[PDB]
Amino acid sequence: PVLDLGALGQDFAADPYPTYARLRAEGPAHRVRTPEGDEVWLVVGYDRARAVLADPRFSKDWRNSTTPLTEAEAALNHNMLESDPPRHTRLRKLVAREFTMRRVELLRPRVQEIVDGLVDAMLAAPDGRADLMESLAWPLPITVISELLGVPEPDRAAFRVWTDAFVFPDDPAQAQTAMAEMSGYLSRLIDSKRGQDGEDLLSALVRTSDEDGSRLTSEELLGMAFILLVAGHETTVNLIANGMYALLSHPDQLAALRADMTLLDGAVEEMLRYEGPVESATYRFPVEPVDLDGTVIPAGDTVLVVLADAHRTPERFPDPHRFDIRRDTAGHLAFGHGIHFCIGAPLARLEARIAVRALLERCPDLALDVSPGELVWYPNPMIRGLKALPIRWR
Ligand code: HEM
Ligand SMILES: C[As](C)(=O)[O-]
Repeated sequence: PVLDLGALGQDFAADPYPTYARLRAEGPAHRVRTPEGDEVWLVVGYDRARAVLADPRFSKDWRNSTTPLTEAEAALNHNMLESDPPRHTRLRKLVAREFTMRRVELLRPRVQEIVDGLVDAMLAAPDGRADLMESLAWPLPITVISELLGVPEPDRAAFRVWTDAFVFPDDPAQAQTAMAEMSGYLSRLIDSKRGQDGEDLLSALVRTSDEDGSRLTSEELLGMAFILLVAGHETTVNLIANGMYALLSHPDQLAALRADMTLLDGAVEEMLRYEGPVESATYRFPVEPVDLDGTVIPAGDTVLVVLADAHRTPERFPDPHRFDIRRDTAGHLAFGHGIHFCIGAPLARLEARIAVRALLERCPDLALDVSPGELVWYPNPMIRGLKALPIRWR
């Protein structure tokens, strides 16, 4: 049959893992209906999930999908995430050097500065309470990626409104309106860099496209700007929030990290394994019918790799539901796997490591200001993210 995820209510949004684990027990592939009404396939189980992410039979070119793209969706579709070789190879080569570890390490001073200033403005609240989402989890990633690509400061507020319509559309028409508004603005921002001799990443991409349209088309230029700004911000925002929630709702681990701050990098890794921002990888389409343990997914269907279930598979991560910052986290799929492995992983780790360190080093007696049952999770089956994260200190 077809399992409707919308009928499971907020209980699925708050804790989807028992539902995924129930499906993994009976097989790897399952037809489900998303809470928004889409019939997709769910791929569960760590071994199957890791394999499907790197399987060329599961394509990312929407030309291989039977699902139609709206005009607004198609306008931002020409990006590396929604591509197979050789288009994916060509597009990622354009910006790969900008996101290496050695190049991202050069941003560490500025990242620390952005974090230090946001922590200051948070600690200036008189009642000693704040929403960590609004005060640090959102401002930090959007500021870093905006300075890298050259988005003016007055333009960054509308990006939260737009991605708020992506992750949680009050009505599907609002997400479409946000996509057209973003597509129009990005085209205006691209045009504004032309001939201005800017040295930001978008200015370099505009010049690259103007010099040789075959290396980077104007649609691919728009798509590149789109994917770099959206895929960077949203996931990093939720990683900071999901991870601080994990530390504050597991006080023994917070104390262990406070005792030995060399476990910081391992704690962030387990943050990604325990409550990674990506619940399911982006849409994949089989170019031919694929047989998964007697279950045959037809060509062109929408396949969702449930990364969250892969991280709760006990044969790969023993005691999966335990948040252990000393755990062996090697081989998690939080950043994906294969040719589409997150190009922003070094930058995201740098942002998360500095943010978590600054919060703990500056604010002892930091605490969650609500009960874990009071937190609200977004009903998006693709995103594991909170509406807010109330905290208090001193
Ligand atoms: C919390 C941190 C992050 C997480 C968990 C994350 C997660 C992911 C995942 C799972 C994928 C592969 C999706 C798929 O296979 O369906 C991906 C791809 C991608 N991510 Fe991220 N990401 C993060 C940070 C970033 C940042 C900061 C940037 C931008 C600077 C970024 C840009 C991209 C791009 C461009 C791709 C497409 C790569 C390609 O197709 O080769 N990500 N990310
Ligand atoms: C800074 As603009 C894209 O509104 O010209």
